[PDB]
Amino acid sequence: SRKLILFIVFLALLLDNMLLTVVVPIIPSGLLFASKATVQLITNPFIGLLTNRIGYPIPIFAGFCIMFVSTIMFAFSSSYAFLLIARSLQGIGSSCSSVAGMGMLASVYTDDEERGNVMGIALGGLAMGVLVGPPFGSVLYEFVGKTAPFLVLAALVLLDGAIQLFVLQPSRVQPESQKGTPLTTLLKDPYILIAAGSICFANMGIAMLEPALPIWMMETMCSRKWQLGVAFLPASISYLIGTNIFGILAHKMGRWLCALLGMIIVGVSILCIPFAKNIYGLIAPNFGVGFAIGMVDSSMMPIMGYLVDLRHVSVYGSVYAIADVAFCMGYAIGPSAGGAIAKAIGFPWLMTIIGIIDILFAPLCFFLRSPPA
Ligand SMILES: NCCc1ccc(O)c(O)c1
Repeated sequence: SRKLILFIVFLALLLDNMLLTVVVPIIPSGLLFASKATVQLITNPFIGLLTNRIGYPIPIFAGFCIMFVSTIMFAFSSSYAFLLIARSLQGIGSSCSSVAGMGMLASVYTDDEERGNVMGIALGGLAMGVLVGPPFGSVLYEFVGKTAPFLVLAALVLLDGAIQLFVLQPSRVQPESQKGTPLTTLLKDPYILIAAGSICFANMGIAMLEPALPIWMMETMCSRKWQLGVAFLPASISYLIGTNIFGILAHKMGRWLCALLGMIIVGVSILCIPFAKNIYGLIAPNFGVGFAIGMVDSSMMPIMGYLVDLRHVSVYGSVYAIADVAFCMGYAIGPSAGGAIAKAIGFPWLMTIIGIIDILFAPLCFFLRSPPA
């Protein structure tokens, strides 16, 4: 049925982010950090144009064979080249599983109201993956061994792939009934660009904040190392709550208004992080940041599907490749550019710049109220 497709997409995204986040703490044991995101950004539009040619089931199932190969390559690698190869393979997989899975979800839940909350649930998949990533990784790392986290995650990826092969049955190539509108015509749409830009700036704010916040906490607050890991918890829990609630709330409120308010709340929250003196001062603003990132993503993915349905041809592979490029731009240029700006003009000014950009971008979501057909 359809809820099994939703579960498959949720599980793919959850395992993808659990791997992406267990790799972080164990990696130490610069380019490697941005490698996955940039390779996924490169191979997003290709998958977008491919799902319209072979269908959704096959490029979503290749996303389990690529993520499984990446996972096992992480557990038995020592060299730096091999870790880079593993992270690039994870990037290609994630591209396959995010783009093809969101396309499948939009193709199956073909109703504007239902698509909202199923996108919300699939997105909360990423929050549940990031949130349960580090603890699982650590406990399995030290209580069993250094190859343990990745081999157990590989077993989980295999079980998810078994569910995939039993639900989707990717045996045969099935092209779409109608040829989807080209990628350039989509990219010339002022509304698809506004949606992608709102997702891009929200996630770039959060992706520049995550790595820059610990480097500032150890300098201003004299925080211990456990504090650095705990100070970012409100973001993930709040993103989980925000996505799961606003998938259902945004269509009653209006997706344009939910996106506008999410942008303004991300802006204000990020403008209000540098004013915190102690760790208890980074609970409320980080909560606001994560809550509003969810408020924006759970409102702007269904809108992507809707904007394609209303104006262009009903093929969702490319437009969700565009949405996933907007996602990945932030996580690719986040660490590097954020560290560069913080190393040059400081962390408070970086946060003020990001907040100003988000607040000034917010009024552009007004143009999503009633776009013409
Ligand atoms: N679209 C995902 C945004 C997100 C959510 C939680 C996080 O912890 C994070 O770093 C990023």
